[PDB]
Amino acid sequence: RYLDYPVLWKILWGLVLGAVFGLIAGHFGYAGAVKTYIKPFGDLFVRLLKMLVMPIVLASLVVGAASISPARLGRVGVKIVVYYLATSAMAVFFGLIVGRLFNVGANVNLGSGTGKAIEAQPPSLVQTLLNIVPTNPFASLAKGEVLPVIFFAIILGIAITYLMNRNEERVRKSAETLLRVFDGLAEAMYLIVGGVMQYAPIGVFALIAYVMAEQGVRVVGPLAKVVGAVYTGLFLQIVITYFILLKVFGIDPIKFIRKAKDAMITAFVTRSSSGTLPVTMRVAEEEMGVDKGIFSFTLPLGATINMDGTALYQGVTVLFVANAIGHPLTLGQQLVVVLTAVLASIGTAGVPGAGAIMLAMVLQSVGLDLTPGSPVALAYAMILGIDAILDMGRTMVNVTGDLAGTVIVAKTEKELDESKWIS
Amino acid sequence: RRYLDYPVLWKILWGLVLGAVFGLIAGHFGYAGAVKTYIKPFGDLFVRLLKMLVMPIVLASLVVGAASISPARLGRVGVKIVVYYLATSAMAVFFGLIVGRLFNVGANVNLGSGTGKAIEAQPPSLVQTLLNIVPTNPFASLAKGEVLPVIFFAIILGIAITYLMNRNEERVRKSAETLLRVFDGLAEAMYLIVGGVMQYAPIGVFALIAYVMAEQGVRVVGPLAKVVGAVYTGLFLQIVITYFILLKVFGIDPIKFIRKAKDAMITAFVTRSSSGTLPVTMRVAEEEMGVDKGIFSFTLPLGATINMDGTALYQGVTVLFVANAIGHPLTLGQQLVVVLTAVLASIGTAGVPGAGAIMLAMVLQSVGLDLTPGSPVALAYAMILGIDAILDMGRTMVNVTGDLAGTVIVAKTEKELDESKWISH
Amino acid sequence: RYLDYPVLWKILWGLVLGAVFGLIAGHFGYAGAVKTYIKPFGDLFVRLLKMLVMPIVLASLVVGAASISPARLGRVGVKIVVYYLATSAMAVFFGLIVGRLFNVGANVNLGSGTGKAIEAQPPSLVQTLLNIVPTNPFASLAKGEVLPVIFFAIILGIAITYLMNRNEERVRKSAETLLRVFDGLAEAMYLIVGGVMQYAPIGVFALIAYVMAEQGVRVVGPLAKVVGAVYTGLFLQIVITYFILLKVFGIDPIKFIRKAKDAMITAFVTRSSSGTLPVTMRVAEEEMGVDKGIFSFTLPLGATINMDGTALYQGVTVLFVANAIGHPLTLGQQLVVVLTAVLASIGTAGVPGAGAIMLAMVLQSVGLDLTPGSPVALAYAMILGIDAILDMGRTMVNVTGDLAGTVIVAKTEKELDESKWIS
Ligand SMILES: N[C@H](C(=O)O)[C@H](OCc1ccccc1[N+](=O)[O-])C(=O)O
Ligand SMILES: N[C@H](C(=O)O)[C@H](OCc1ccccc1[N+](=O)[O-])C(=O)O
Ligand SMILES: N[C@H](C(=O)O)[C@H](OCc1ccccc1[N+](=O)[O-])C(=O)O
Repeated sequence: RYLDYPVLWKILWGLVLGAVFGLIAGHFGYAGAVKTYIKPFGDLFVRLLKMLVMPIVLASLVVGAASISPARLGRVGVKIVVYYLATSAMAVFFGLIVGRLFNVGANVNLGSGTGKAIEAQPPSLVQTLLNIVPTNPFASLAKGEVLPVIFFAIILGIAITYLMNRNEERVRKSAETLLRVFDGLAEAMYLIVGGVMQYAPIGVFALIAYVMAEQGVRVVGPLAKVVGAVYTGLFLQIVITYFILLKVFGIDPIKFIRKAKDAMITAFVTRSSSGTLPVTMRVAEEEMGVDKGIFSFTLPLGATINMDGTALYQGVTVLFVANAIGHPLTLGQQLVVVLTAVLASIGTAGVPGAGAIMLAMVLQSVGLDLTPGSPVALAYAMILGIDAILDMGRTMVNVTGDLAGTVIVAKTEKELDESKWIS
Repeated sequence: RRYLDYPVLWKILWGLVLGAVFGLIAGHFGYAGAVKTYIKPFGDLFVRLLKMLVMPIVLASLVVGAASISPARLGRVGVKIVVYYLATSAMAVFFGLIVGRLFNVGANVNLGSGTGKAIEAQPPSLVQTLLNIVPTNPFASLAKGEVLPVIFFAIILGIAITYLMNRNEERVRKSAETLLRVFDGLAEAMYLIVGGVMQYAPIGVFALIAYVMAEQGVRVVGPLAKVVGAVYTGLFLQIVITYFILLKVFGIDPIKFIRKAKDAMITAFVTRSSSGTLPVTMRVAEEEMGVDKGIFSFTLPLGATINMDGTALYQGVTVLFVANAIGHPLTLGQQLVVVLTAVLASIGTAGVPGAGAIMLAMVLQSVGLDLTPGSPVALAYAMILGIDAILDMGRTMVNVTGDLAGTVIVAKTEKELDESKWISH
Repeated sequence: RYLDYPVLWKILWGLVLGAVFGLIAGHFGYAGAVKTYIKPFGDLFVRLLKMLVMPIVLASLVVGAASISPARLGRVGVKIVVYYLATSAMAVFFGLIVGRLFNVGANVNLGSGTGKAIEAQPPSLVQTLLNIVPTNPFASLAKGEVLPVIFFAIILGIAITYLMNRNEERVRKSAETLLRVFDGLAEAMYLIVGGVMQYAPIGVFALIAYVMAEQGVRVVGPLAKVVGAVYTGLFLQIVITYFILLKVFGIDPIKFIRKAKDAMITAFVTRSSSGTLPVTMRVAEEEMGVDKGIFSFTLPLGATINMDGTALYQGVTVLFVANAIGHPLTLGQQLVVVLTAVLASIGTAGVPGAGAIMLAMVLQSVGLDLTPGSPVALAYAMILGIDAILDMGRTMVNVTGDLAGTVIVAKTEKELDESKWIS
């Protein structure tokens, strides 16, 4: 008797009601009950999404790479990579701007020196690039490594397309049967995503309630100033960067938002970019009208290697730590911050738990060495106090940038269905 | 070579009885090492051949069955089979307590204990176990052999395929039908391989029962022998009283059910593995009981996972044994708490690895028998574990039998039972 | 632009140029640079090959077992097993012969007694044989265990063949759909192998360059005698054993060599038999002309349990250590060496980390006990100093013996396409 409501209003009601409920319940100390009784529902939602993340990626990408030309796929890849890099750089730049504007960490008033530390910690870039190529596709599937799955699925789709054009008949029949199996699997995955979207309001409610109950009291003082700065920066990235990029390519951005809102809310409430990937892919297919050969490749790669929100988060937090210990970053230092942030988003591709690694590398690039007990470690733990509050918004902005790049590359290659954008 | 020329049913029965007598004779004379070195490998090969098929057959059969059935009908089937499982488990602990008090298990152990109720062993939170039913990676759940997430994913996939095959578009319907045909072929090949392995099954049953009797045959004396007798009488009671009455009230002739299930029964008994017998149990369900895939392809793996009436009866006997051993006999209310906590542990230990010791520890803790090292209750528990395999054979047999009985009952209720298989002449 | 050249001439140029380049660069001490800048390309090539091993083996073997009779498959298995054992015995024989000819270890002049014994237990044959039978096919696929995959694929193919001959019609359609899926997967895998063969020159160059740069300086004194002995023994095994076996069965050996050249070079540069397995399978089908039901089963089993090169290597190294410590092996001890070497190649079938277990087993079989600090341990580390130079040839000869056995069994079963052998 609950499914009778519109799903969009249901997800919005879930979000707002969970926010207010978690805030009031954490302000009254019953947050444990929220962790005991309310959070399991959001946990169930996130588990249902993670269940679908891998098969949908495999099947959708093999089908899309099959139903497209290799030169087209390479052109799409170069376009989407240039887009991702430009958006990440603009995100770090906006983050530094809003950090210097809010003067984040100015009132922390901590004392620190130049006590250095050596680190050979950055993961080898060559080894990660090699690790893009799996040594066992079944293992990469079981271990949930998305980039090896992308590589294997693209190669398999290209092979299937080359196989269906043979003078022999057995070869064409077998290749077409395989492609039909993969297509049925992908369609079933999208249907199951649509089905799970009915439980999404309860999951959003529970997740936002737990997050607000736990870390709602901690957003005071300089941490509150940082929260305001990061949210202003994310809003700035969205509006300025994404809307300008969309209108330049002649697409209505407000409709883009009305379509992406589902993936936006899901990414925001789950704080997992790759975990929302099924919802983002469904939004690409059955609302925006993007061709499979575009998004089935750009969206997983975007969720993996394109994080504008985290880029802006690092850009603001480095200035916060700098002003906290009393060593504000110079202009050249901020330029180095932007450069090392993009280089860390690229060099930590698929490396597990890279957010702390990326932030440590960004701090190292300017000299802020994360030695235990040091004041910089104190400021970093201060930030990790509100890390989840920031993670919601940064994940939302990451998935939004991914979707914007996908639709832009589709509009360029004329693979975008305009019927869904004219009402 | 010319060994398949005999009926495979008589062959597995002969294997069982000859291996039982052979293991008893070889273990009573101390030659158990030779049996462990030369004879057991064949039973190991049999159990490995059976384990090989468990995952693909379950996945494919359940995807096909959930596809070829209605979602509301499947949910009704789930509710029916779950209430059946719980009622049978409760009756099983009740029978176990009855036969334990009748045999007076543990009376002559004569151990000393006080009221020193020490607390240990934080139980894993139930909510996380319930959530773990939903997989986070189907490929990973397949590789790890986790049965319940595979069940969930397969049900969802079958429902999706059925709803996909009824679309106004035509290409999508063809693709969905191709996928369903792939799963159907995989399942049929798996059942054919189960039938093939059933020809080697006599050697496996012989070797397994021989090894078990050789190892733990000398240890079934005194109070441990009384426990063996009590638990086997209780398992026989559960079979006869509970299962036959449940079948006859629902209008099924129980002797036919037993004569058909005997293959899976013998396999479960000799292998002591429920999920390892699951392929044989499903083939018996299809080609003997006449159950539709949409019923058993869902109820039989879930039953092998979360329905163990034999283990409930085993706990009902062993808790009374330990209580009488340490000299603190269980009251009637304590025995009711035993039954309730045993059913609740069969529910709360769904798919958690190594959950049998967890369940027994929980039932012992629920009455105060706390397993502190060196304590008398731990001593009595190790005394029981001395004959663990001897008891495991029968309890596994009864688990698989209860699973099959529930599946057949729920199938007959949903009209998915083929009555042609039940008419003589 | 660069693919416009014949790929065979390209891989040969890569091999020889990389050999000379690594030799020149290691004689000047800059070999570290080769490990930093050159080796990643060979690593990429080897990972691209590792990616394909599981899908190609699974699909090819299920298809071949389907498209063949079970009795024929068993006869082929018996033939190929007898071939493998005979070739391994001949390999240890040639190793002992060339070792006695080169007098390996004579000038080491080490001192040893009859002291303390070590016992690397041989894996019990029963447990390994049982582990051939998987308990979970998905797990064996993810873990890359080849023999359980072989067993499961053979059983599945036989089941599909028995299913296609049933009175029911839906069952035949489903079985044919499944077999078509597997066939398409196998054909796509072979197409991808052909594609990777275009990058193969760079990988071959990089691998041989790294191996020569690292272990090029190490070929001095008795180690040079060991290198010469093992290479002469492998050359003899090829010419004497394999050519005679091929000509006896009415096959032209020079044609076999000219066809196997691709898998030979790949195995040589990658030193991995199972990693070269896709190239060997493609060469077997589309050059040698063997039916799927033959090679799709014999070639993986050969890569797993047939290693003539390693057998000859052990035959040489045992004599080397014996002459090093000053206790030359008697004739009966050398016979025990060959017997235990064949029995260890059989008893370490699919057991992880073999060859070290096998060599320890042979040394225990003659009494040379590998206790740490002992002179035998010193000589063994002396040998392991140049392990890769020998490993190249050992892997090449292993895959060559596998291919020769496959072609011989095909000629016997008349499953060999003679058109591919007509000039
Ligand atoms: N989890 C957030 C997100 O949804 O992007 C965000 O990125 C984490 C991150 C970074 C690099 C590679 C992969 C991931 N990852 O997906 O955990 C963060 O924690 O700040
Ligand atoms: N071993 C018997 C069987 O399952 O066949 C039976 O159950 C043990 C049990 C319990 C829970 C999860 C898994 C298992 N398991 O498979 O060992 C028993 O010993 O009473
Ligand atoms: N690597 C060589 C080869 O390609 O055969 C050769 O065998 C190693 C070996 C042995 C047993 C199982 C697997 C492997 N393996 O593939 O590393 C060697 O190192 O001497």
